[PDB]
Amino acid sequence: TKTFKTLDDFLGTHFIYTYDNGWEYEWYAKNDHTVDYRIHGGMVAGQWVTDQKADIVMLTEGIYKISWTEPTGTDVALDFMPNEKKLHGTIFFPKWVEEHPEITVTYQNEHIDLMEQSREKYATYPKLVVPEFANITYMGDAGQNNEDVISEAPYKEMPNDIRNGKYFDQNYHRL
Amino acid sequence: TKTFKTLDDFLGTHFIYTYDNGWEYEWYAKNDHTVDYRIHGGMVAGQWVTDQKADIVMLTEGIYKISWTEPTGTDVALDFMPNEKKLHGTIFFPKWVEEHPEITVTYQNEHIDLMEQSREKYATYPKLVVPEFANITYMGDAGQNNEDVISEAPYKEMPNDIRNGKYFDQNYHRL
Ligand SMILES: [Ba+2]
Repeated sequence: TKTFKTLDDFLGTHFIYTYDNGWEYEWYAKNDHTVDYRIHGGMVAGQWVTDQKADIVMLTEGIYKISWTEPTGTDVALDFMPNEKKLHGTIFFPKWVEEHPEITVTYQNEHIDLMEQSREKYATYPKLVVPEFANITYMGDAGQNNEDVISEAPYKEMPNDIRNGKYFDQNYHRL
Repeated sequence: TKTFKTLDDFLGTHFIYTYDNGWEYEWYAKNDHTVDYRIHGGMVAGQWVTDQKADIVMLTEGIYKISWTEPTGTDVALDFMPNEKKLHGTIFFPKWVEEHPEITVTYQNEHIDLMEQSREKYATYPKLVVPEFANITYMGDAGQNNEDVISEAPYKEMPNDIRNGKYFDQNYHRL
């Protein structure tokens, strides 16, 4: 069990967590301004994204705040407390994502025009706001700018394969 | 100054702070699910709000996270480190607010319906995302559910008057 004290400690860490609502998420601190993520459960399970532009700060020793906005218009504020194996995340979903989540279940990078046309056309308000604590079930050192971490759609057994060490090689690349 | 350790230490605290971008803001933890705010600087300078429903948690000892969504559509995620006199805020502004913050420059409570029509009528995207650290320049024990704290429109010398003890009497009521 490693102690996180600095931003450098945090960057390059790969996480799997589960919100109190039972929603399982995956997330990767690729470099100081970039994140990859993959959704395994809940309303938007199936969604995954690479090269997401984000603000990443250390609030105070070992506590990290990540802020971004998505192609669908979803806003995300995550607070990592890895020394306590926990997170707090607030997700602000546009109305249309709650109504039609199926649209957004894709590799969003390959469907940006669809997301943006959908977010303009459909309802934004009222937002669905999900502020929840989470338990971290996996933490691995991927190194930074590792393009293999999140590079395929989720499948049901994936998080288990990751946690059992059946997914990545000695280079932290896909088996 | 005082150590903040629990949610009760935090609730009822009245704050003034200045973000790294120079925007001065005022904020009040009215109760465990409600905030009051008043804006002194930057984009929406002059806006003030009472009775904004918010999610308030303590992340870990003395660190507090406040999440809410506004009548204009703005999404907010605030992090308080009152023991270090530091804040980090991320404000996700709808595009039309950055376009015409003046509509929004008002006592929002008397203008909910205007804000709702405005947010549907005008452009949401792209969002202006403002993630910034802030120095806390004032903290006062207001007590919970004190409606005097934020009960008038900002004026130029107000944060100075508050800091220099010329705004409240000993009961934390307006002078
Ligand atoms: Ba590292």
